[PDB]
Amino acid sequence: VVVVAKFDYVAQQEQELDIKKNERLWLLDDSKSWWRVRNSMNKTGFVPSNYVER
Amino acid sequence: AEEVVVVAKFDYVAQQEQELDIKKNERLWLLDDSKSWWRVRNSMNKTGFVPSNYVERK
Repeated sequence: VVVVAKFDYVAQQEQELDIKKNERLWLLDDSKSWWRVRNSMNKTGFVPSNYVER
Repeated sequence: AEEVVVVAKFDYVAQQEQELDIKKNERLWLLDDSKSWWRVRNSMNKTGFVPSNYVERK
């Protein structure tokens, strides 16, 4: 699935991707949602949203 | 402030440095809550995460 950047996104962490408006992007996992989480040793990263519950 | 404690349903093995290894039943803090991210690749074959509202299927 090719998608298109609607707007500029300036990465606010080294863990995010910078994209330019109109940029052609390849959407990689059947458009699955990821969430950003932090563990008890203060490490942060993305996990697929379906792997956690409140 | 907007950080809720969530529990891992399953083990997850990180496939990129920006992802996080987690264990089933591990307690984690969910950040930027409401914020759904998509894993994308650009024309320079860099893969990374962007907020879902910044992209669309045309």
